[PDB]
Amino acid sequence: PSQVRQNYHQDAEAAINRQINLELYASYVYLSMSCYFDRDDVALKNFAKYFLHQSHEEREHAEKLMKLQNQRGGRIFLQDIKKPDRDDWESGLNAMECALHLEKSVNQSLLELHKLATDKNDPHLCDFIETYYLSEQVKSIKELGDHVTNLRKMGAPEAGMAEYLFDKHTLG
Amino acid sequence: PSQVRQNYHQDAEAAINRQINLELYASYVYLSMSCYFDRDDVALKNFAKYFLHQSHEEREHAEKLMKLQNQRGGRIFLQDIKKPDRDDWESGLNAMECALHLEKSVNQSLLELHKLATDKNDPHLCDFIETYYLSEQVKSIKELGDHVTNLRKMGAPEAGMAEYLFDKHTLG
Amino acid sequence: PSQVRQNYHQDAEAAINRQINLELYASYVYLSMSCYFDRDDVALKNFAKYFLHQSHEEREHAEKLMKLQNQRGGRIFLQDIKKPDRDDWESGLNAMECALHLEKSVNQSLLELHKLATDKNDPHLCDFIETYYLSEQVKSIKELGDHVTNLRKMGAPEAGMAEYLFDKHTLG
Amino acid sequence: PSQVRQNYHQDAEAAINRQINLELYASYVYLSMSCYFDRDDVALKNFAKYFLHQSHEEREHAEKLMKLQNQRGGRIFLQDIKKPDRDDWESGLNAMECALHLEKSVNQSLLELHKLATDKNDPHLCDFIETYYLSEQVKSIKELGDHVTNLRKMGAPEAGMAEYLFDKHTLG
Repeated sequence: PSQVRQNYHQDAEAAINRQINLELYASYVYLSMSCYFDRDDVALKNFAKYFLHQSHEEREHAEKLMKLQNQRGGRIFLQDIKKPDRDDWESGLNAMECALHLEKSVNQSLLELHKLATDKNDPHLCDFIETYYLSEQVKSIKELGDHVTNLRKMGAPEAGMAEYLFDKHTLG
Repeated sequence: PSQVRQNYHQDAEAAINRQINLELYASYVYLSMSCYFDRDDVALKNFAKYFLHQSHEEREHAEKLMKLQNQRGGRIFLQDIKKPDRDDWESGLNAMECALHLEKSVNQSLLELHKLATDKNDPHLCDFIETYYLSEQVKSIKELGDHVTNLRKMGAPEAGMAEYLFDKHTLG
Repeated sequence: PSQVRQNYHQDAEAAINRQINLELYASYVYLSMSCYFDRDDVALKNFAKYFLHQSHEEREHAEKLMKLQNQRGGRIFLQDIKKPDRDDWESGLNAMECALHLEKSVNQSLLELHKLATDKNDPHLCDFIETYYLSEQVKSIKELGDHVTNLRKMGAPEAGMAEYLFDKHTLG
Repeated sequence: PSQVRQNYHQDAEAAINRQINLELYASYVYLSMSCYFDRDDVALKNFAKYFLHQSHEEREHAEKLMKLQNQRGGRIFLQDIKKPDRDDWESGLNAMECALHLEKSVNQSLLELHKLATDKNDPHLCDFIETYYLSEQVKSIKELGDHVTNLRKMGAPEAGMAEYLFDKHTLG
């Protein structure tokens, strides 16, 4: 085993690798959303900027997870990054709802990772997950819920003014 | 009696304590409004900021009243701060109308306090009420009336764009 | 349920509301202490400043708790803020001892909240309580214990010089 | 009559002259207190500084009253400035108590002046008295009451340390 490895279960290492892949997949999904909103028939600059920034933060989360895995003496094993479920997101509101669903799924995987670290008596992994991944995820979920609520209130996507004004005011 | 007490009726002291409680209750009501507008299914950041600022100003008014009561030689007696009448305010326009009603009620209590100080021949208390409480209250009433008029003109709350644009432009 | 609510028990939401009310009550108690120490027959400026600052920090704690409740998808329900047990605190030392007792009670409620979040498997709520409410409370308890020890050592309240010199040196 | 005189009763002018004399007498009393505390067998530098500053503020109040009398078209008639009741004030606490009594007497004369201006329907004189003479007087009364309370609590004048430490800390 690794010379630095201490109180690190193999199940926790496998779960960390799975979470790395999930964060990379979320980054890919946000990249797809930004590419959709950069289209000429969509033309929402701040929506694309928002989703590109989200993609970069998901990549940063995956990088920090790989740094944690190396720093605990684990071994990083990378899998295929699956393509996003769709290439056309049909709306700003629909993309925000899909991003909310993805964020909740990532949060659920983080919760199961914290539970697995708890039952394995891994206080460092639990503290890492709580400090760097749980609060940020809950903040992102709240922000996406606020965006979805505002976009539904304005009347998106049937009201054409709604997505434009949300792009100008909230995301700009 | 207090060594500093001079030309301070007991009725005026009791009315000052009642006004302290009323200002604290108004602060609690504004806190409730801000909490409502911070919800995920409401999501009006500047509405919540406005009502939180109003809560802090109401608390400051209560603190100034308690400072006046101590500075005149009276004794502060604190009562229970009653909970606000409702927890769900249903709209930005409805919350503005309720805040206008609360501001008018506080203004009316201040007017009766000034009348009681006048009939007791208390020029210092009258000057204190006029300088620090009456003009600010009338300004707040005018501002809330302007907000209510604008929100009704825009078509709140049936028009979803109206509350969002008022949040962005007037309160932002 | 809320669109952002995930891994948030109803028992935890009710306990958060109860803790909100307890923090508001503690703020009211500290306000009462500051009002007592601003009296003409007491005249301890730095004691009043200390207790007013404590009241403001308790209000800030309650505001952070309501922000957490909204940010987790819970619903804030406000109760009556009960009046403090007494209006005359009789001494600086007695007020410090009562503040220590109140701080220990708030700490105990926070401990039960953390236990309830632990048995409900709520790592985000546990991390929130540990990061923002436990360490600060233990620091406040230690500071109040130090103040009480110093005031008893100097001979408060029978020694009139003791409370004055503590007001000038420690709290000033 | 004066070319600028308008809505200025002769009773109000006489009361203003009497108040001018009373403020000058208060300035003389504070000068006497400062001279007492500059003595070699008393030796309280900050007590003397406090009472000299009070004398200068009383002179400023008398000058403002004379400016008001000239500005309303009245005529200033100066009387003899009576000597203070005593030259030996025996203590810092006793001097603070005598200053409190003098401040309350000046406040009472100001209250009767405001009542006379009210019954004569003189809103400018009432506003002048309220703005420049009532609030400052109540603040001075509260400050002197706080000083007296602190000095009695410390054990002045039997405790020799008390007046020295009050001179160093509160007045310094």
